[PDB]
Amino acid sequence: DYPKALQILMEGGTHMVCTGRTHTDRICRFKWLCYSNEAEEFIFFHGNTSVMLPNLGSRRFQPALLDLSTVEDHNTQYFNFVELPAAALRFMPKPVFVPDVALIANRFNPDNLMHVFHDDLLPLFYTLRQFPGLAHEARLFFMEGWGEGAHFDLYKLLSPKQPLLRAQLKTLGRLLCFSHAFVGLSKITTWYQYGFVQPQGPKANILVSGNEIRQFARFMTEKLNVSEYILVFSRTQNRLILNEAELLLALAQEFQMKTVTVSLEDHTFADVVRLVSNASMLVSMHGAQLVTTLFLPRGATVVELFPYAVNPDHYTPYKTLAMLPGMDLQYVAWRNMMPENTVTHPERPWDQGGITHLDRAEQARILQSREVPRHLCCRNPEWLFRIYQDTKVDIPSLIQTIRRVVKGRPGPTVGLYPGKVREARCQASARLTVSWQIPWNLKYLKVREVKYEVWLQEQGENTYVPYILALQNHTFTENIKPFTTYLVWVRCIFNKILLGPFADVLVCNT
Amino acid sequence: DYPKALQILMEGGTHMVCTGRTHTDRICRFKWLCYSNEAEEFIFFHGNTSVMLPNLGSRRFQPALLDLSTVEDHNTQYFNFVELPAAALRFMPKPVFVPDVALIANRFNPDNLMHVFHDDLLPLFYTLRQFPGLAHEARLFFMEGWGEGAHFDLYKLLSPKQPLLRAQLKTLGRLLCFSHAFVGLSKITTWYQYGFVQPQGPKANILVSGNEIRQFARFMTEKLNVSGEEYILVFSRTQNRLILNEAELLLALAQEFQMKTVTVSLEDHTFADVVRLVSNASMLVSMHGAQLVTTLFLPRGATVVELFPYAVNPDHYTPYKTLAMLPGMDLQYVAWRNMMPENTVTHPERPWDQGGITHLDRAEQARILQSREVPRHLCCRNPEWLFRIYQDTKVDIPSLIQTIRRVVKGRPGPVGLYPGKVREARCQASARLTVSWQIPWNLKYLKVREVKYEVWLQEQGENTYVPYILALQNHTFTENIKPFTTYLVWVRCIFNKILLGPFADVLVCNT
Amino acid sequence: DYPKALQILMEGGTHMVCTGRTHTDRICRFKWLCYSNEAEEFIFFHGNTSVMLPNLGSRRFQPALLDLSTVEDHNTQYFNFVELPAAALRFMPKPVFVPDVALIANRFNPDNLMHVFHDDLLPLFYTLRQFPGLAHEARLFFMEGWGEGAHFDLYKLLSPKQPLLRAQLKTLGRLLCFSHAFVGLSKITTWYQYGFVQPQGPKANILVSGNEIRQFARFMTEKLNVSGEEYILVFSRTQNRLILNEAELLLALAQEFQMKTVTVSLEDHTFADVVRLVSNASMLVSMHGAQLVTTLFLPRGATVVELFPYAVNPDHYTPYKTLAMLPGMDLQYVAWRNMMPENTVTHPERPWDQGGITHLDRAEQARILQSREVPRHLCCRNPEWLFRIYQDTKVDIPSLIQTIRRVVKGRPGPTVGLYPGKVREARCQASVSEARLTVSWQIPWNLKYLKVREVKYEVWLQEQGENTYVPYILALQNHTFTENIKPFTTYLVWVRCIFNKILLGPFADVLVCNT
Amino acid sequence: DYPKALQILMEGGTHMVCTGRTHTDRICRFKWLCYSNEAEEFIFFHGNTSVMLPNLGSRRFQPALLDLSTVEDHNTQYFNFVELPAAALRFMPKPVFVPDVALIANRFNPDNLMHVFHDDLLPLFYTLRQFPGLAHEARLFFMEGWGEGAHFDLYKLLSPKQPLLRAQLKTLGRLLCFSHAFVGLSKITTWYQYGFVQPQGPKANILVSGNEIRQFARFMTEKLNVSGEEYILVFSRTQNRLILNEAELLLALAQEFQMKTVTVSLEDHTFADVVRLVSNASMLVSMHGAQLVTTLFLPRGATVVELFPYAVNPDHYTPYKTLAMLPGMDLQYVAWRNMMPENTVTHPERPWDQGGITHLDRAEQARILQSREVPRHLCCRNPEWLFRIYQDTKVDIPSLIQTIRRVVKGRPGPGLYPGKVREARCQLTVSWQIPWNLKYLKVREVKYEVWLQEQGENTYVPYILALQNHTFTENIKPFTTYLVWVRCIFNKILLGPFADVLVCN
Ligand SMILES: [Cl-]
Ligand SMILES: [Cl-]
Ligand SMILES: [Cl-]
Ligand SMILES: [Cl-]
Repeated sequence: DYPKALQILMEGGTHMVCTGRTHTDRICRFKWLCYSNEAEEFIFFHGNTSVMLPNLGSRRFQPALLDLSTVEDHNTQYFNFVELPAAALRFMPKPVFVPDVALIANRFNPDNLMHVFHDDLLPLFYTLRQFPGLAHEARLFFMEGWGEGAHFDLYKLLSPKQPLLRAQLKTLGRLLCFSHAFVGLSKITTWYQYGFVQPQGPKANILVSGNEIRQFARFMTEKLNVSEYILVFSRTQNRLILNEAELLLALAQEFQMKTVTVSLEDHTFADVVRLVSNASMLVSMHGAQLVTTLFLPRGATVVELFPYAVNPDHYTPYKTLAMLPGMDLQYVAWRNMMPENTVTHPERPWDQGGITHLDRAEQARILQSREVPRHLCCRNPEWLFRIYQDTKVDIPSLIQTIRRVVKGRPGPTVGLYPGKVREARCQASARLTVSWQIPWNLKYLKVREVKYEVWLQEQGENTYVPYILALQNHTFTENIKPFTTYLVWVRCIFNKILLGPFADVLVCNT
Repeated sequence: DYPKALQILMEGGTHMVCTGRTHTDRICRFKWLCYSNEAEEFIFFHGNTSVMLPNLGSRRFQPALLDLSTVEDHNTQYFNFVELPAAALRFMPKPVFVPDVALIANRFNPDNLMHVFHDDLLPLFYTLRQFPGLAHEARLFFMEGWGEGAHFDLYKLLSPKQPLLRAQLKTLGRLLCFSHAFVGLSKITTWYQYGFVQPQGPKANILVSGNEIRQFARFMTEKLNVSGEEYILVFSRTQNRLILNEAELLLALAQEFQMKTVTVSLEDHTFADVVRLVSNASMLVSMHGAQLVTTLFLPRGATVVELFPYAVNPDHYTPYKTLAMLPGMDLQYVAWRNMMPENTVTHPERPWDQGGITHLDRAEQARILQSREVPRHLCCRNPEWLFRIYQDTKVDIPSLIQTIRRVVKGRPGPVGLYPGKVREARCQASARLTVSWQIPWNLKYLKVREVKYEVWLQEQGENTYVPYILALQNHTFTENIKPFTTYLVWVRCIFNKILLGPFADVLVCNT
Repeated sequence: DYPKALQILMEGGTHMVCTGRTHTDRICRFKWLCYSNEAEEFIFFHGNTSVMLPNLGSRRFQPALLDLSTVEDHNTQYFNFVELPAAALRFMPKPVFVPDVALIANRFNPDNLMHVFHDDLLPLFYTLRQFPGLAHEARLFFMEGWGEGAHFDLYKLLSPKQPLLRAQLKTLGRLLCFSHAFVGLSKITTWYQYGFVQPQGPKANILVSGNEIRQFARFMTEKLNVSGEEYILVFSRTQNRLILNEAELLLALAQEFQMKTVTVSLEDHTFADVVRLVSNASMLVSMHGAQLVTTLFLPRGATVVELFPYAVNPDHYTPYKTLAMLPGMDLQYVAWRNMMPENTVTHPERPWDQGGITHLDRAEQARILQSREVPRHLCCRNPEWLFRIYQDTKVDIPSLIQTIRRVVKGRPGPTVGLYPGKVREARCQASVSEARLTVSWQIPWNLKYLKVREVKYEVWLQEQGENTYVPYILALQNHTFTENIKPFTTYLVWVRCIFNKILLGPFADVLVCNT
Repeated sequence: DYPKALQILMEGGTHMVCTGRTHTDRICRFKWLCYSNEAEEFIFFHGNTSVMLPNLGSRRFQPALLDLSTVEDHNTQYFNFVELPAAALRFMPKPVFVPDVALIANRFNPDNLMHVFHDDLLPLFYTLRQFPGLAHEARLFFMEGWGEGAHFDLYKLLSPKQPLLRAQLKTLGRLLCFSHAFVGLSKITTWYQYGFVQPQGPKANILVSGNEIRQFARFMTEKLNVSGEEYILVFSRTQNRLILNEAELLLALAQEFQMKTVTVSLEDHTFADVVRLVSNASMLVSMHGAQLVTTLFLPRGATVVELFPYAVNPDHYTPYKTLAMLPGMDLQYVAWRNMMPENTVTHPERPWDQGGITHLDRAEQARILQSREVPRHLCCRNPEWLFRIYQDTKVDIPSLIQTIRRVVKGRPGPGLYPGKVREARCQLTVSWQIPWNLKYLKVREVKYEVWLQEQGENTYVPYILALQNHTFTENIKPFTTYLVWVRCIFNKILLGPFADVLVCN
């Protein structure tokens, strides 16, 4: 009923329970959270059942309750509400109730394919799957206040319900109340930051592997109803490969493989995914189209071309993605280092990398610069000048660079850690004997190389002495002193690089 | 079906999606998470749908994926699993499937009422309410490996399903798989830390208010079927940590406050009776101890009087003080300290766990008996703390009554909203800087006693800000304002001196 | 059959299996061990079943296989045999077979009641009870070559079979063979040595308690057909070593201790009467001598008052003191010494063997009469010892009563003494700002079923490397060491339980503990 | 009856009477000795007939009352009880009574044939025969807490009653009481010590001869129902410690000693078959190992040939040498040592218990492979000893045959002391009658040793005479006192006892 709902709200109030310690990792589950289209402001109504966990009091504004976006820009990211007593509904319009459960988020830039996938789609995908029901029942509300933008068709693949924008809320009524709303997006799937504080680069601690990216890739291919060769990403407008035709022959010749071109302009996104999905190698100028890297099969190679004066190590979103553990991709960066081979466009508008709007002394400085200096966001004019350059690729130079990584023809465990060693014993005679059972999970496992690392510290000292043994039982003779206390740590190693957990330390007396 | 479930698991694998940046704030939602009773070890099975978000690789063991307990003791807190390929189920016993959705947690100390409420019940209550369904459908699994303990009846009030302990899992089969399990507990409702690293005291950043405590109190009263004549309630103890002069105190209080006085006891009353009595008490008097956690059931306006024995400094032991003084709890708190050794009775001949000291060297016993105040200390079983906390106490009535009266003038017994942003902030420079703004939107529907505006003025470049508290929506800055300069201007609304609202978008103003 | 037995022996041979590492503690079980009365020599016959365990080869003669007596005099004590092939019986007389199982021992001095009980009866009693059957079936053979002597009636109480002496063996035939013989006597029940090597005194390591003495006492009372009004019993002597003032002493004692007083005498009473009287006496007063060995018949709680004549130091002559003060005997012991020469009567004109001295140099006679204390000495019949021990004595009653009263305050007359088990499940544990070592244990298993007045625990604490132990007596099962405990050190911790200060239990396995 | 037994115990108590001065040589006869399966502890109940001889008080724990094992390892060896008043049975479970007489002992290692025979079977055999009845009536209780182990069939040959292990006691009830139990084992039949304190080797003073070993051998053959054509018997091994050239050795021996040659194997034969074969062998050839303890079954006159692998020194490992050379065993013993490294095969990759060394630091592995002789060592599983003892061996036939031939010239195959001299007279002229037992005896060489000490000095002057009468002239001084001892000697080495000293002036 409406008169039922309106009383639940009028006496009960808003109910907020959020997971996370800080605003950076917070996702809030609300009941009877309301939105004034007049005020353009979310509303928490204090009633007699009303709960606000966390209760930050005035730290709610330092800087905000929640991040609506994954992109830490100190602006679109922030969600906050404004407080009223539920009583005050009497002096206010009649609420319109949103009945179906909502996920309320912000899109940083729904015109850019990298932003769309990295910032929005992968987060939305796994944020929905954090809370039971949401995935198949939730309607997305985008409150940042952009239109559908160039890639809305992709957003629409996440819920089976039509997402709403802020513009569309204005029409629905002057006062909206969500019966059940989640607000915020996990940042767990992010790997890159666009340089708001220090210059752009990979996140310090990446918590997503290839596996979880591929599982999202599977879902997106199937929802695009789309289920050997080198694939070259073309651009028709700007940031061109001036010698496309030469490159297509050179690659075909060098790698003994068919070569296709694909274009975001000239193909449905479904076609792009169909083509990227079975490509053995993907060649592209640095740009948003390379985020389709996440659709490449295991074994494929990414070749990223950078124009004159743009240093590949300063611009590593697609490098970072390709080199994630479990992505099983190879990555090559090639840099145009020959000024004869670049075409600049200084007469263009400022937003397309033009420089005629600047002092003549700055224009000079920019044209003399052989490398774009490191910089903060956003729209740095030297970065734009260079990134909107058209490029003649030096084929011999490209092929050398690819060949340093791809020896032979390009194209096609899960990586389990061991358990603790069990029942670690030690024993003296000066001889120290240490023994242990295999880790429990090893019993049900075939692993090529299985070693045990044993650390030996004389209590008092900080010197550790490592040993890699193959057997479950070893007797230390060398450097072992009588009437001494030894601390002994032990861990199992799969295939040299998968280090398992250490068992409880052993105290051993000689 | 079983053969259905077993295939979903055998080819699909375990699916893990967790909220939170570190192991400290992580709660994980699992599908087809399994537990070997042989190995005493949770199992993640890698299949072809299997997801592990976060994927920490080897940082999963530094120190763990999750905290199972709210109590950061670096031991019971830690949840981890061991990895297999789903394939490997063929070489392994037949799974037993837990069909109903599970919440898997650890209890720090289910024998202590403070630990039970603070560490377990309030966290369980609000962790369940984080995820849709869980509250009314979830079966709790306690993996720490205690028995029911003294307060299991209270745990049982949270789910309508019988909670299971680790001992009971062993019987169910050699290999358990949860179709749907949440693991971990929010620490958001905690207000105290028991001194594992630095000495015990309140959490530095408490994120729970009286509102959220009371809403949990309502739920627990209703589940205990328990819902002119006002009274003072005195918590008695029959075993140890006695008030030697109970009868004297009951008369003194009655006389001083003109109010009936009842005693209640955890030993001599069902917990439902305790809550019935605490629920309508105008004042609650108790020696420091777990029984005082029932403070959270007191009505708005009531007073807590906490008595500390000889050599125990109230400010070193503040769990019940912290709870009573939480914003929106609307309780008053008094600490009284026994300062007179003639009024204490020590018990040094008792077992170590009841504060005895005869188990120590003779020189330590001396040191302890000579000590006039328990020195600050880390967890846990500090022998001087136990010696003093298990003292019986003759309360100096005149001293108690004076102490209460410094806080409770008259008879004991029966807002909080922040402003919005100021709107449409304008500035204008004629050197004179004029700044103006509309009231915050929510002020329109609000009656607040004192409403001020704070204006910060920063010359762009400098880190000097210059604050001003105005009453009016319009001010003109005169001296100190330089011509041909850029000023940044922040503005926020303040309710009743202490409720600081958010700052509006900065203004850039040029002179 | 005889022709059966004779073949078993003629082809089979002697069979010897003995318990013990040395001749001092050896008891041998023989089959077809033989004795030539002509040669005065035991014979081991090597046949085709014949066994000799131990096989000492030539160490059999260094000095002997076995001790026949408990008394280490290096002579009567020794048992040995001589070897022949069983074949050689053909060139030798017809064996006479002893059919019943034998115990073959030597008696050191069967004319002396102390020697009889200490050396022979208590050993025979418990040696018989070492081997199943023997007690009720064994005939004793005494090979030392004394007659019955003054106390044969007592020997006869041990087996229900008439013991045989060496004299009687000579008649039986020129060649005897025991079908089944035990040889030797346990020394386990001995508490005294008569000073063959160093001067007489208690054995250094006594392995018998009151319990095992009393159980032998019970047996001997029952075999003697003997089992407000409490009394003091005074052992009199009619011949020598007299109390000259008996009548005075009997009144003085009666008066002082408010108790009837009886006299008893080995000469004037059947041994059964002596035991009847000693068995219920609250106090036993006697001159030092063999009659005081009847001390072993006193009830729990009684007091022994031993009188020594002039110049005899009680601490030099402690067989009856040692017996009375054995654990579990629960007797009190008083020694009184005649200190006043006016109160002794010497007898220097008697034969040398009864303490006479006229057979010595006149300078030695002088030296002996001038001597105020018999100097310590070796066995046997030292002439100063005999001169003084055969003295008659007027007892100084005031002096005696003072001496008794130092021990018997109030009226004279009326645990088992169990050791604890190991402490169990001994744990230890450290802290991490200052070093604290916690040690705990469960009570010993047997404590569960036991009420003991004082129960303490002794804990020894050794820093590994040092030899310094540091002891502690605790009352509780759980202690935390703070003092002198160093961080980053290894401590060895021993723990034992103590009942009533003096019953020290076994140590548990050592704990290694790290700080 | 049960209610009879229970009263005898409840009022009477435990009764203990033991033979021996120390714990090393003690055997105890108990009545109403009890065992708590809960406490894992024997119980002495003090009643009113109760006897405890010896009463060591607190020396009962220094270190123990008794040795349960013959093997002095300071652990399995020790038997002790815990004391209660018989009264306390009221607060305790209902006793289960063992009615038949018991012998309670510990087995050191019932998986090893040498340990089984040397430590357990021979001791049990002669311990039972120390006390009348026991042999034919006793049930053995093994409290060490091993299973039956590989040789239980042999233990079962001693009593006619099924021996019990500690595991099986737990089932019988919470509280067991033996009506009649002997506890401990004679060490009198032991000849070897396995090196717990000083390195392994023969006991310094061996108190058992071949006679007593053979009498035990006869008993064990009869209980195994096993009782021109002569032969050499070679002990083969299938698993480890192999003779790599068995076939060559069997032909060489056959040809050299003109004699059939059989192989036997503990794996491929019932122990009864092994004894059947060893019992009539003229020569027994084996690698050093437990199988050679079957030496005690060889006939009088047979030869034992013990082969030691590379770097194992025969003189450091002498249990079978010691056994073979016991007086009255009438065996010949040959030790051969593999001296040639080309003729050994090591197995360092095997598990540690089969002589592997891959579990050690790399510098120890080096040290071990460089070593030409296993250094002397204490018990137990020394890794160099194991490395070498699990070697397979190609036997140098010429070298072996040389070694055997130093002792067996021709074909292989098939001790009384005197009495005292009597009536010793002196006058320096000294005379004596023959020892009594000499009258009934034919001895090849019969000499007399006379010691001559001038009273005061400690110088003795020995003389070996053939006649019963001699006159000393040399170094004899007038107006002196001489002490004269005299003993008879059979065949140079059997020294008889000395007669009573003579004083001669
Ligand atoms: Cl779902
Ligand atoms: Cl709900
Ligand atoms: Cl008997
Ligand atoms: Cl027999």
